[PDB]
Formats: sequence, C-alpha cells, structure tokens
Amino acid sequence: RFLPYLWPADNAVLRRRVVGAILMVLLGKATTLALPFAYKKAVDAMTLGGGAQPALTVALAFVLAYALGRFSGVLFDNLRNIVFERVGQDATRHLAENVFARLHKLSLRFHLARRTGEVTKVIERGTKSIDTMLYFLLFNIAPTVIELTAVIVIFWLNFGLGLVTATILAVIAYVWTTRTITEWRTHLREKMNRLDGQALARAVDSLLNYETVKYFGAESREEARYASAARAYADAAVKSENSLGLLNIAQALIVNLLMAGAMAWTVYGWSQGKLTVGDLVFVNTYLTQLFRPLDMLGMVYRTIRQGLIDMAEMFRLIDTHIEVADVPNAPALVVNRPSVTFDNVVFGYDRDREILHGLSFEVAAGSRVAIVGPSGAGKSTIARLLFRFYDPWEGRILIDGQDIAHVTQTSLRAALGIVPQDSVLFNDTIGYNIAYGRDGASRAEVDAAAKGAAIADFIARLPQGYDTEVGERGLKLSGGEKQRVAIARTLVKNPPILLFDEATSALDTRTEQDILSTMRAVASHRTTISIAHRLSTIADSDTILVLDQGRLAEQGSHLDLLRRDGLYAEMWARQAAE
Amino acid sequence: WQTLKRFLPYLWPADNAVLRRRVVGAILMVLLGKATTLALPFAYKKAVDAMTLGGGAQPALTVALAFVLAYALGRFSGVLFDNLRNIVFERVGQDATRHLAENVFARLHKLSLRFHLARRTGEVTKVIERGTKSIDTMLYFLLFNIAPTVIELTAVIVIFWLNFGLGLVTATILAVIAYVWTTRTITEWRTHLREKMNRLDGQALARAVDSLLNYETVKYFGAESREEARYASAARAYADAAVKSENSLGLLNIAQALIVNLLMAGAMAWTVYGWSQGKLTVGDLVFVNTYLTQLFRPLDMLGMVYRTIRQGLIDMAEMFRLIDTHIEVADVPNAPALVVNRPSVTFDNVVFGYDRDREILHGLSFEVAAGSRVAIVGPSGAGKSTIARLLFRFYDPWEGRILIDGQDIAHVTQTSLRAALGIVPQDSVLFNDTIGYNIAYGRDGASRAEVDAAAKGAAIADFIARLPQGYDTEVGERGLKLSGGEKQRVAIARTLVKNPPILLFDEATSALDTRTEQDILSTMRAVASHRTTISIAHRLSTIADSDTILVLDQGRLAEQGSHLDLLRRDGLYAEMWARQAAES
Ligand SMILES: Nc1ncnc2c1ncn2[C@@H]1O[C@H](COP(=O)(O)OP(=O)(O)NP(=O)(O)O)[C@@H](O)[C@H]1O
Ligand SMILES: Nc1ncnc2c1ncn2[C@@H]1O[C@H](COP(=O)(O)OP(=O)(O)NP(=O)(O)O)[C@@H](O)[C@H]1O
Ligand SMILES: [Mg+2]
Ligand SMILES: [Mg+2]
Repeated sequence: RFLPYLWPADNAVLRRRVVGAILMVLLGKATTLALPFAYKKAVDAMTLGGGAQPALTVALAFVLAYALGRFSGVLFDNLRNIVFERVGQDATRHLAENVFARLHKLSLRFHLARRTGEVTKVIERGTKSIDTMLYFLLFNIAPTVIELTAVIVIFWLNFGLGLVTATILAVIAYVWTTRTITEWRTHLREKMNRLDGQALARAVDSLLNYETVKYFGAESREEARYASAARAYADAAVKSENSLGLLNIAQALIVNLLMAGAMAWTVYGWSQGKLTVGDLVFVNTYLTQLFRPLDMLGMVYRTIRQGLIDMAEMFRLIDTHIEVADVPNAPALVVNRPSVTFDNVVFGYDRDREILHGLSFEVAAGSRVAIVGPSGAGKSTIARLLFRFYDPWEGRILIDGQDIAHVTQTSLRAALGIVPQDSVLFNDTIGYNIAYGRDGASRAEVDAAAKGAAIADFIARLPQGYDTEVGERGLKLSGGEKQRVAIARTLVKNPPILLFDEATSALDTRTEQDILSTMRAVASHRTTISIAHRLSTIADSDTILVLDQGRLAEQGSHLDLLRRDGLYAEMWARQAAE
Repeated sequence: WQTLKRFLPYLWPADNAVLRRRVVGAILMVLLGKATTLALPFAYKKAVDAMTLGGGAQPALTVALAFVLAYALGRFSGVLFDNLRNIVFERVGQDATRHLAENVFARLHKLSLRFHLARRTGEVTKVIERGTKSIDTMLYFLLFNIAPTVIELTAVIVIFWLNFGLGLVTATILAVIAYVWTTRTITEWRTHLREKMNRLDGQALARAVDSLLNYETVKYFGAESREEARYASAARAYADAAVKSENSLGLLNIAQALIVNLLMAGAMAWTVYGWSQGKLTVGDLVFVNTYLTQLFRPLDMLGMVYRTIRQGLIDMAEMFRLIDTHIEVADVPNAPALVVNRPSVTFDNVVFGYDRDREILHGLSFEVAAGSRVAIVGPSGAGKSTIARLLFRFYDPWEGRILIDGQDIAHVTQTSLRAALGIVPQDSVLFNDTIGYNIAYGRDGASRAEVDAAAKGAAIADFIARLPQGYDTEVGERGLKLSGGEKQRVAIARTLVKNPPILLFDEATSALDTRTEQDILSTMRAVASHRTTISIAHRLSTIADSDTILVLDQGRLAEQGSHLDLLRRDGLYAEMWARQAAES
C-alpha cells in the first residue's frame, strides 16, 4: 500500500485525460450492447417483414446499425488508447524514476553484495507488473463488471430466469476453474522467475569478468554454467505454458457448454412457439460478447496475482536495506576546524568478525596525517566509517568535535573528499569525469584540477583531449591515469577534509611527488589523511598512524618512528632494504 | 535478405531430432483447427433449417442437433487444437530460445577485448534481450503464421466463390489489398520512431546500469539527484517516442476497422438484397457474418507480424554485423599449438598502438630469457600493461612480432598460447562467489590440495583460516568485500592454481605490505625452478632482486640490467630509485 504517490496527479489536467478515456470505454461498451439488438433486424427479414417495407428496414437499419456499431466500438477503444497513452507513459516513467532513486537510496552493504543481472531483471519485471496492474485496475475492472451485469440483465428481461441461472453458473465455474489453475501455476511461475533472474545474474557476472575468463581460458566453463540455469528455466517455462494451455481449454469447454445450452433452449423455445430464430443470433452474439470479457478477466486475475508477488519481490529488494539514517531534526555539520577524531570506535562488518577493536586517534585540523598497517588492519574500514557508509558498534567519530552520526549525511559527505582504493569512472569522457567533482564545474576548475592531478599534460597530448572516452570503469586509461582522474575529481570538489585511500599506488614516485607538492603549495588549511603501503609516499607526513590488530599501535613523524625502533621502523627497514 | 540465407545453416542441425514429429504434429493441429473454423459457419447456416423447412418436429431435430454438434463442438475443437499445438510445440520453442541464448552468450564472449573495454553493460543487456526475443518471434511467425493465414484466406475466397458468385470475392480481395496497403504504409510511417525508441531505451538502461556501477562514486560526490535527472531525461525522451508510436498504432487499428466494416456492410447488404430477390437465405447472412469475422481476425495480427518480421530481420543483420566487425584477433588457417620447451619471451621490433592516431610502442625489442625473473619498470603511461596485453594477444602489433620459445604468437592458436601464460592483471576482478570458488577457478576441476597449496603460496591461507565461513566467505561483486591486498592475493592464488610456465604480474602486489609481498615472492622462488616471471611495479623494492630490469619510457626501452648495474650507471632507474628512497 503506497497510495499517496499517485495523488499529485490531479494537479495536472490528467482528470480531463482519464475521464474522457473512461467515457470512451463506456461509449464503446454501449455500442457493444446495441450490436445484437442491431442484429435482430433479421427478425424483420423473416418474421412479420417490415412496417414500411420488408427489405428496406432490414437492409438500411441493419447496415447502419451493425457496421457503425462494430466500427464505433473499435474506434472508441482506440480513442481511449490514444488519449490515455501520454498519461500511461508518464506514469511508467515516474515509477521507473522513483525505483531508480530508491535504488540509489540503499545501503553500501546491499550494493557490495548485490548481483547486477538479478537486480536488473527484478526491477524490470516488477515495474512491468505494477504498470499492468494499475492499467487493469483502471480499464479492466469496472467496464468488465458493467458488461457482465448488463448482459445478465438483458437475458433476465428478454429470456426469463433460465438463461441468467445458466449464465451465472457458467461464470462461477469459470472463475473457480481460473482460480484453481492459477493457484496451481503460481508455484511454477515463481520458480521460473527465480531461475530466470539467476541465469541473467550469472550472465552479467560473466560479462564483468570477461578479462578473467580470457586469462584462464574458461569460456566453455562459463557457457556450461549459464546453460545449466537456461535449461532449468526452459523446463519451468514448459510446465508453466502447458498449465496456461490447460486453463485455456477448460475455459473454452465451460463457455461452449454454456453456448450449446443457451442456443438449445432458445431454439426449443422457437420450436415450442415461444421464441424466434432472431433470438438465436441474439443469444449467439451476446454470448460471444460475454466470452470476450471473461477471457479478459481470467488474464486480469492472473496478472494481478503475479503482479502482486513480483511487486512484493521488488519491494523486498528495495525495502530493508537502509542502515545509516539521519536522526530526527539533524543539524548540519559546521566545519570551522577540519579535525577528525576516532573515539574508541569498535566496528565490524558482520557481528561474527570484529575488525576495529576500540580505535582512537586525533587528526589535527590542517595537518597531513598518514595511516599505515598490514593488509587487513582496517584502514579502508576507517575510510568507510568516516564517510558513514556504516555506523560503528561502539565509540564515535567526530569532525570538528561533532558526532557524524548526529548530523545530516549530506553535510557530512560535503565536507569529505575520498579517492577510493577501487577507483571507478563513468563510461564517459575524461572531461565529464573530472567535472563530476562539482555540479556545474567550469572549464577553469577542470583545468586547474587536471594540472594539480598531473594529467593536464597527458590530456593535452591526447588526440581527442578532454573528449577521450575512458570506457566502462575507466579501463581504457592506464592505472595511474585513472587514479589521477579520481584525484582531479576530488580536487574539483575541493572539500575541507581529503582522504586518499591508496590514491597514488599506480603512479611512479615522480608524478606522485608532483601531485603532492602541488597540493601542499596551493592548499592552506586542508586536512589530508592518506593510506599507502608504499612508505615513501607518506614519509613527509606530519604524523603517521600505525594500525595493528584493529587498534592504534604507534604515532609520530617518520624520524621519530624510525628512532623509536617500533613497528613503523620495521616496515621502513624492510621496504628500504637494498 | 541474404542474412536469413546465411543464418539458415544453424537451424539445419535442429532438423536432426524428434522435433520433426513435434513440428509436424503442431502444423497438423493448426490445419485441423482451421478446417473446423471453416466448417463452423457452414453448419451455423442451419438457421435456414430453423425457419425454412420449419414449424414441426423434424426441423427442431435438424436444428438442435446441427448447431449443438457443429457450432459449439467446432469452436471448442478449434480452441482445443490451437492450445494442443501450443502444448506440443512448447518444448521445441523453449529449446530453440535456450540454444539461441547460449549461442549469443558464446559469441559475446568471442568478441575482442576492445569491444568489452568500450562496451556499455546495460545497453548490451537490453539489446541482447530484445534481439533474441525478436529473432525467436520471427521464427515462430514464419513457421506458424504464414501458411495457416494463406490457407484460411484462399479457402474463404473459394467458399465465397462457390456460394456467392464472383462479386463478393472481388470485393473481398479489394478489401484485403487495401488492408495490407494501409498496414504497410502506417508501419513504415512508424518504423523510424520505433528504431529511435529502442535506441533511447537502450541508452537509458545503459545510463542507469553505469550509475549502479558507480554507486560509491555518486555517494562520494553527492550527485544522486544528478544521476536521477540524467536518467529521467532519456526516460522521458523514450516516453515521447513511445507515445507517438502507440498513437500511430491506434490510427492503424481504426483504419483497419474502417476497411473491415465497410466490407462487412457491403457484403451483408448484398446478401440481404439477394434474399429479397429470392436468391439467398438468411443463413447466407449469418454465413457471411461469421466468415468475415473469422477472416479478419487473423489479419488483425498480421499487421504486427510484418513489423515483427521486419525488426527481427534487421536485428539479425545487426548481429551478423557485430560479429563480422568486433573480432580483430583470429587464428591463422591450420594454426599449430604452442610448444613451450624453454619459456623464453622475445619482443622483435614491436610497433603497436591501440588506435592509429596515437602510437604507444615505438619499435620495442627485448629478450626475456627462459627461467629468468625479469622486471619492467617505468613512469605511468610508458606502456608496460600494453606489453602485458600484447603478450596475451589481446591485440596484434602493427609492426614487429612476439615470440615464445621462438614461435610467433600470431601464428599459433590462441588457446595454446594463453594456456602457457598466467597473468595477475593490474585490475583484478573476482566472481561474485566465495573465496574458494575464485581460487579454484585457476584450473578446471582443481583439488582442495591444490587450492590450499596456492592459498599458502599467496600468503592468504591464514586469513581464510581465521574467517568464520572460511573458503565459503562471499566476496561480493568484483570481490569488493575483500580488501585490496586480499583480492590481489586471491588473483595470485588463481594464477598459481593454473601453474603455467610463464607468469606475468602486472602490479600484482601493489596493495600488499612489503612483508606479505616478500613472503609470496620468496615462496615462489623456492617452489619455482624454471618458471619465467615478468613483473611490473612502481614500488621498486618489489623488483630490486630481479635478474634483469627493463626500463620503459614513452614506449621505448631506455635502460636494461641488474639493480646494481642500473644504479651504477646513474641513469633513469638510478633517478627513480633515489627519488623513491625519500628518507623524508
Ligand atoms: N563488506 C565487507 N564484508 C565483510 N568483510 C569485509 C568487508 N569490507 C571489508 N572486510 C574485511 O575487513 C578487513 C579490513 O578490510 P580493509 O579495511 O579494507 O583493510 P585494509 O588493510 O585497509 N585494505 P588493504 O590494504 O588492501 O589490506 C578485511 O579482512 C576485509 O576482508
Ligand atoms: N584501449 C585503449 N585505447 C586507447 N588508449 C589506450 C588503451 N589502452 C591503453 N591506452 C593508453 O596507452 C597508454 C599506456 O597504457 P598502459 O599499457 O596501461 O601503460 P602503463 O605503463 O601500464 N601505465 P601505468 O600502469 O598507470 O603505470 C596510456 O596513455 C593509456 O591511456
Ligand atoms: Mg584498503
Ligand atoms: Mg598498467
């Protein structure tokens, strides 16, 4: 139940669009009720002839009534479609936009554990389900009931109470058989959807690892592992479509038994002198015009049922994946002095394995602090917690003495600029990626960042320059070039706090020192936290934080830590060993 | 087109199965259904026996039995035969869809590295889905919607010829010709809008998927609304195109209805006039009524059938264009296998660039000796990973050649060449599975002993042991739940499980502390005897103890020699090593 979302629609002229559309339907249905009465002009072709002329009433009245009735029915249906198409496309678009936004609202844990193909299939299928569900609720529930009741009333009036009882019995057995077969088919369809999602997810995962498959020559292995899920889906789909065919034959059996009974009773009434032969075609046309909407209601029920289950699936994917949230009436972060404080932070990604065991440190405002440690000590975890992708179990994190968990995430992330360990670029040009740092960045800012990131000369020597396409995830650039593009993005952003998580690992020391010296020259009060395994990158830092066993082991300058003969001294001795 | 003549050799292996029986049965079912549909109004035309020869006990027997037997049972048998065709053909159809999807996936993995580097994942996904669906529906309509419609059309024409002379048949063929004409005209009117619409849909989905891949980036720069707007733009463009297309379809439907109902009025008016002259009966009225409805019901879909066949043909031609253009490396005719007796590597005057407007390798020549441990260093952009990609033959050089044990890489099967190489790439990507599956991926059917030995060699065995789920820990998409060093060590473990004669580490230990790195390297040097090891690294301490160091600068080999030799020459490597020992 997500009701209030469509209510803004009446702000527009959608009223005028929907009412007329509904109006069209009604008029079309009206002609469909005046179509068999139009066909009892054959009575005037046999019984009593014509009041004025026997063949003139029949010819003229019949051509006009039957032809215009069928044409006007189709015309009103298509007029409804034509006038409602704009509203329908706008509704589908708004649903897709809101789904996309809610998908970007989800937590980092979800996107790290996601499967892109599965998410794609689930989103597509659920959006189609919701769209068709709303369409059927607007155009296939009230008109069908109207036709059903109207045709029942006409049979009541012109044929007593036998035809209506037979018709309601047929309709009730129809809805019962439909429910039974649909409930039988729900399991197969659910399994089929799940298998299709898994198959598409596996295919997309194989696409993401194309270079891996090439590196290990496992093309046939991936082909077979996709064919497995493909064949499972094929079996499930065969079962489901056979179920649908059986439902169709049962529905046809019921409707045609009603047909035989009705026309037999009508001709028996004729043979008893009660009814006319025109009543035969009367009941014929009315039963066909009643068989169309019941065939519509069967698929309407099936579609609403599976649309509800697919909607539940998609929402279950977009529901419970929001860990970090703003506290009620959260204020904005005020960065007067860009300091960072880790106050006894205890954190782990999952409760069964703890990574940070009460970590505490103080990055002074405007300082240039480094973070070292072995692989797995939890440095990138510090980076992720500072950006509040997760909340710590115990302790807290402060920026200028303010708890990040008690401030709006927007203001917190506006004060931070992160160059991640895994740098990912948009499948666009270098200019777009570098300008992405700030919305509406000027060419001057882009050039300044490219010069500060030591890629201005690289971009200048490129045949397409700033318009060079970087490919998916920027893999068409070299590693150092991608890292420098990320640095240029964060420089365009220009926040008070900067965090380089292994930002220059793919750079030669010369280019790295160019970037760092340019930053130290042009920056005045920027705080710069840097993580690196290459100790030469951070030797000239103001302070170095040695992380060990999820805690802070040592802290101090390069010379102090070397003289203290501690853990950092061992690192630098083993790395500076000739 | 000739694409269908070129595509047909693949539906030729399909002919060898029992699916001959299933398709024959399906066609038979169709034919029986059409026969019953034709016979339906023949005996609904026993309303004549109701009025004419009527008013007694015998007429009521003729009529009751006549309609009960023929009309009700006939329409039921028609629907039953339609669904019987569906049920007997469902297996063949699903198998055809599955085989098409498998072949599309295989060909997609057959394309060149350039394509996948420049690809758009969401666009590729949407295009593959739409094209496979279109080809499937095209084949389905060619098999089940061409012969039955022609049969019904000609049969109803013959029946009208017999029971109504030659005026009705001429009117009917005129209506049919104006119907197909209007359909073609409107379809070609909307085709451009449909192509633009499909293109916009693909672009929008590609943009959304790219935003998904950059979730962390969007979060880092707070551009959620920016991505929302950049997706909404293409979404509403697609919406406008779709509105235009569906309105075109609505006009097509009203025009078809106009034609059909004009023919209806004319035919039934002529029938009642013939009745008024004593020529025809009221049964002829109901006759022509049911026959005209049963004749224009299949045409109500051939309009879309033409659209579907056209778009399926163009998508098939697009597929053939994509496979005739996006495979740049191929095996020479009767290519032999690579015989690596002595794992040496040779770059003989290699001139290469990715695009012709920018050359990266300017006549590079070097000799990696068999069993040696050579390093490749240089500034960012010199073309070291380019050397790595050329050695694996992702691209072919413009000039020069590459040799492994004296054999030209371009004159050997790619499978044997790539089997002799094991590379840890600069961009390590893992499958969205467990650590055990990723490490075991190095060799098909690797044993637990090999996986454990490789995890020990990559210095990650202890880490996996201390994990709550051990080898079954999920690494996430692209292995982003592991750390950088852990992911690199998993990649090293993969290449160690593979255990080829030649190994290439392109920045393989950059995210590792020097201790773990030296553990891995010492373990390798201990267990390896005659393995050739090419290593690329900016951190020179990783490669200082190499047998030879190759300095690459702007695509040319500048210096060459041991660590001591290059340090003593006071050249570029000496400058790099002095600047890297910063002692600040
Ligand atoms: N999302 C996650 N789920 C589970 N475990 C995780 C997740 N992210 C990180 N880890 C683990 O947490 C530990 C610390 O990771 P991380 O903070 O990246 O350390 P790191 O040392 O700074 N990166 P590195 O230099 O490459 O070793 C490692 O054992 C990771 O495998
Ligand atoms: N597919 C491609 N299309 C265009 N340019 C490319 C492509 N691949 C690589 N390049 C360029 O080729 C040059 C060198 O690429 P690369 O082989 O990665 O050198 P590299 O030595 O590995 N750089 P790095 O790893 O950062 O130290 C760079 O200018 C790249 O941008
Ligand atoms: Mg890290
Ligand atoms: Mg590289």
